[PDB]
Amino acid sequence: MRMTLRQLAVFVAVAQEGTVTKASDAVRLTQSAASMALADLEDGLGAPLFDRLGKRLQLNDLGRFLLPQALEILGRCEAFEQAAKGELQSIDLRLGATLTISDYLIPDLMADFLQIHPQAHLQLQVGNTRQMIEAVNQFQLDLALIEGSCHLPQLQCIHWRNDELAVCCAPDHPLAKLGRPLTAQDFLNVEWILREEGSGTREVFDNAILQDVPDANIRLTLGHNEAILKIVAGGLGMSCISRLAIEPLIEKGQLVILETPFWELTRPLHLLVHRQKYQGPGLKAFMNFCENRV
Amino acid sequence: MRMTLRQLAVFVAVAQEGTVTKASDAVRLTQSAASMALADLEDGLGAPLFDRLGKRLQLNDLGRFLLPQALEILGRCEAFEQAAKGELQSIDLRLGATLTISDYLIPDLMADFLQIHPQAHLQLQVGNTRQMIEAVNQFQLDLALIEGSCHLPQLQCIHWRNDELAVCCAPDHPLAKLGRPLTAQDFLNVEWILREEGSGTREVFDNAILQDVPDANIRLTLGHNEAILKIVAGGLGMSCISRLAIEPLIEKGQLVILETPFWELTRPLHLLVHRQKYQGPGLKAFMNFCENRVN
Amino acid sequence: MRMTLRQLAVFVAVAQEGTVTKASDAVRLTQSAASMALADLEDGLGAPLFDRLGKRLQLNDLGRFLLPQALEILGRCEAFEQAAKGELQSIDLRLGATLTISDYLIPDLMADFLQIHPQAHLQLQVGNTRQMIEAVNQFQLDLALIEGSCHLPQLQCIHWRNDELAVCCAPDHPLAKLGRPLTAQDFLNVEWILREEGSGTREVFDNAILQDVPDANIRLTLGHNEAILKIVAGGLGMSCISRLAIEPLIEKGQLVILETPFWELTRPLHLLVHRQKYQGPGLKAFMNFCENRVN
Amino acid sequence: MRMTLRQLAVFVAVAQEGTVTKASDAVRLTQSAASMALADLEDGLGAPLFDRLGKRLQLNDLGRFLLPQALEILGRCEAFEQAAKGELQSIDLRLGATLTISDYLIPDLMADFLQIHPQAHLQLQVGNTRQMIEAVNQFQLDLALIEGSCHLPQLQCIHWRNDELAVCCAPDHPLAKLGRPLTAQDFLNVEWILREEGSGTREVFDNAILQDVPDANIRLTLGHNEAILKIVAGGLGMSCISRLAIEPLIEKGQLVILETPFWELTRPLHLLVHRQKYQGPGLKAFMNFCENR
Ligand SMILES: [Mg+2]
Ligand SMILES: [Mg+2]
Ligand SMILES: [Mg+2]
Ligand SMILES: [Mg+2]
Ligand code: NA
Ligand code: NA
Ligand code: NA
Repeated sequence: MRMTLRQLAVFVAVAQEGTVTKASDAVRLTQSAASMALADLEDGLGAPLFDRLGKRLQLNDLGRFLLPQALEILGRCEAFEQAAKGELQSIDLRLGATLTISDYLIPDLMADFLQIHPQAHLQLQVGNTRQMIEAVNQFQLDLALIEGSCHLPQLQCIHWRNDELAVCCAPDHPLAKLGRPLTAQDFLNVEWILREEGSGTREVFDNAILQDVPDANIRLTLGHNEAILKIVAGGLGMSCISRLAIEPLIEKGQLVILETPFWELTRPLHLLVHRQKYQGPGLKAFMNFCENRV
Repeated sequence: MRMTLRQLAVFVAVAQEGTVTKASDAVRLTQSAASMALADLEDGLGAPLFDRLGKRLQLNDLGRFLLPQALEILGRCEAFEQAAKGELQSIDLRLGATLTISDYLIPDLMADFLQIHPQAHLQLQVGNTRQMIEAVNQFQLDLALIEGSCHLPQLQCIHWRNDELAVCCAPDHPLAKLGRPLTAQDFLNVEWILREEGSGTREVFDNAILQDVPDANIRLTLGHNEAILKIVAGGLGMSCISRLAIEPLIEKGQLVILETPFWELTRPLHLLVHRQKYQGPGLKAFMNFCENRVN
Repeated sequence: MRMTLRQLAVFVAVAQEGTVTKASDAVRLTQSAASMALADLEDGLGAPLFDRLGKRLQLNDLGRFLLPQALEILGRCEAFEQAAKGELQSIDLRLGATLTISDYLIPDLMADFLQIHPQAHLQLQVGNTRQMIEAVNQFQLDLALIEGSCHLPQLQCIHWRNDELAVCCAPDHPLAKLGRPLTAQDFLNVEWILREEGSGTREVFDNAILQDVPDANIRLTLGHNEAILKIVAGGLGMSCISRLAIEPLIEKGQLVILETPFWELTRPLHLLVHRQKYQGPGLKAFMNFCENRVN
Repeated sequence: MRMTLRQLAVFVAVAQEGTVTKASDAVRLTQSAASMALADLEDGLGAPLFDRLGKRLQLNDLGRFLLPQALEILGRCEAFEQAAKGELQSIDLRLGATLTISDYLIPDLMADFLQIHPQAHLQLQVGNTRQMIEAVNQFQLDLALIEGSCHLPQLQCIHWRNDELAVCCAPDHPLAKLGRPLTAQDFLNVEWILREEGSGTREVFDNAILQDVPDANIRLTLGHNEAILKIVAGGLGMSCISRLAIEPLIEKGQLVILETPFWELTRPLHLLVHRQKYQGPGLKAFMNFCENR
């Protein structure tokens, strides 16, 4: 046996960060100490682990195959030291979250997780669903909390909770004061202010509300929940937004919700992990925590 | 067939004037060129558009049937030229904004802009300064409101306003309880909860504070302002973040600002456009609107 | 009026081809005549119509606003030329089509249309639904026949016809021998041979089947309908694919369809056009042929 | 981690041997080197892993609890090393192909490959030669089968096989019903239905046929081999297309290939890879499989 746990950690860090420089800071080694370690691993194994893309290092065919094995070896070693000293030692997680989850759930969730584990190391990256999927796919994230569809076969979609979107408008919109239940045909000429194409929130509108209003008027598309709601509340215009974002403004008399039972505005929120990623003590403790928010 | 606008103009002028000579004067042409134009049109259509009775030209049934088509074509060519010369475009902007700007300035700014121009088409993308520079450099955005450096010669970085950052901590942080004024040395072993490498907020910290705390304990790196403040108020460490984000928490007694006059925590905010990209009237209206915003 | 139909046609072709050289071939002008046509148009209008990305030309704010007007001016000229002669001068269509449509419907469609209008100029682009939507979005296509979902606001989708997909397998598959009708549970542990993630066929499996076998083994993902069907028939494994592609093999005895009434596998096919594109005589003639070809 | 695989190996050996001496030989290590390692391990855990009897070393309770964990870690490290040294990874390939290749060669090529390697993971992207070039240049693909021309030096181009394309027409076309050897001039006035520019099949009309036909009415341009042939059979014109595509129509009487010996019309099909991309056992398997057909 030539390889060392330090070398495996460098191999993992380079796969997570993309360069020896970024990887060296993540394992707390000088840059040439890290490059010596990676070179020793590759020379000992008799093959390179990364294709050299001029600048970035990207896992090659062998590196991809070996990466999950390295993560399991490192995770068991962490479990080893834990199982001796008798409790959760080091937590080091790279997390991702989509826009609505990060605005209205992540701050409380991470703060509460750090009250219980004051020593936990957590990185947070925010993006849309497909940016999260690709990050988990590249082993760049340990876990992502997503609000969009979940359909990649090598990734695992663990249902976390359901999120209710709603059609909202200004309190003085004519449809809010209508003396009869609403119909889909009442929204034919509404001006919609929606989330960007490709986001999970926009998915719901396109797959639930666009069917009935195929010529829906959509001039404003914003990748920001608050900007949408301030414009909707600033006069006419409607949006289909998570109740997580609307309800804080319903308290301030800025918005109302229209009853639209003819449209299914559910969506599932998911925890996204790689099916091959060994779940060491760190990750697993965080997943259960997220689940135990029953 | 290969007809021309000139031929349509002569066709219409003859329809309105009755003679080639007066038609040629209307459309600013020689009698020979106008006569030639009408003949080319009729030969292209393969049938006459006028009955010929001496020098006078009278529309025949075909002429009367095609005249409104010609008038519409000529009318829309004039609208085309006027719309271009007068730059009569509607507002149709693809905008970009960095995190702190998007969170605390974009909502009211865009809401107030849409009050004046409620029919404007706008798209907004949110990301990091580096992500915005690339978008603007690829001609994917008309304008970006960034909170970071911009050292690019092909891009034009216009100064918008200033953003004041501050060091904040939970009200009972040991450093918050000191009597004397603070010094940079007091911060050597602070646990820093910071924005990611590549953000402009992290640029302020790296530029000002790191010179005095070389091995600063970067306890956490989070790409979310509120997550940072929640964790700092919860009792873990400090952050260097915009006073726009801190203030509502100061008002609620969840964060305090530590005086650090030995550190310059002022940052410029910039309007970022591509020097080679045409600027329409909508972009110029939004840029002037941003410039005219209070501070 | 200094601008000409020739210049408008160049302006359109550049928007559709992306370079002057490719535009000059589309409008059958030399490179020089084409570049001079665009430059003079821009000079007269007092502003450029395209942003320059090197040799790439992409419409700028003013160009995007004026392009629909140019298309309408040229279409009305096509209509003028035909209304006087009685017959369709130019049919000149840039068409798009998704794979299943391109594999089993377009071939006999264009061949039959070209027998009715033997003078038409047709160009056929092929791709998945995301590309046809983008291609049409840029005005690079007059019309696309798509098999996926239609969600961009600036485009319009006319319901063309329906297409029924079906789970299929080799005749000797264990699930094809059972006597008791099948359940969603029988399909646990099946090896799936599916189309690529960004296709309308994979869209049906992802939203109509995947929610019942979430751990569904998806070992092979192929952007080719025939490759899938040959692999499925050559051993075990199944796919969910259009009956247009399966049924030649079902009647050959190389595949069978498993009845799956617990899954909705019907999906619409659409005609896709830009809402801002003027529908001239040629285009409107083709759209009518496709409508009058269902039943 | 302050613990090392070396420490684990020594912790296992003493458990299997019982004395530091024999445990040192079976790990191929000096006595001092091995005793130093066990000292560090018990240090960085907080407690000892053995009871001492002069120097008989039998597992105390802690050692018995952690030993099976040490054996599993060491076993996975050994498996990790044999997997790497022997390149025992599975097949996980991202493949590309041009249109004629995808339509007429890929279906039975991939199906037969999967009869040999049934658990292989394959992905297929279909697109013209220049998309595949860039895809392989961007590491978006492990291999591409291209019917076009190779240009780049940091790409490796490997001759796969030759492809003969021919000029095809409708059987009742006047030129076909003629009883005379055709000439390059008998084509001067005829309708040509070609594939898109910048494509493999296009190269052969623009490099071989466009040297002899002056008018050369490029009546159309379609990026679909079949649509071209359905049209050509409807009575409209001719095309210079791969014979792999034509012969299916010939068995049905819809197309006839014309005699045209004054035009070469041979074009090579190539395997395309990147010179700096590590080739695992899966890629070499598929590449050799292609070459042996
Ligand atoms: Mg935010
Ligand atoms: Mg100051
Ligand atoms: Mg001038
Ligand atoms: Mg049905
Ligand atoms: Na990497
Ligand atoms: Na700035
Ligand atoms: Na110009």
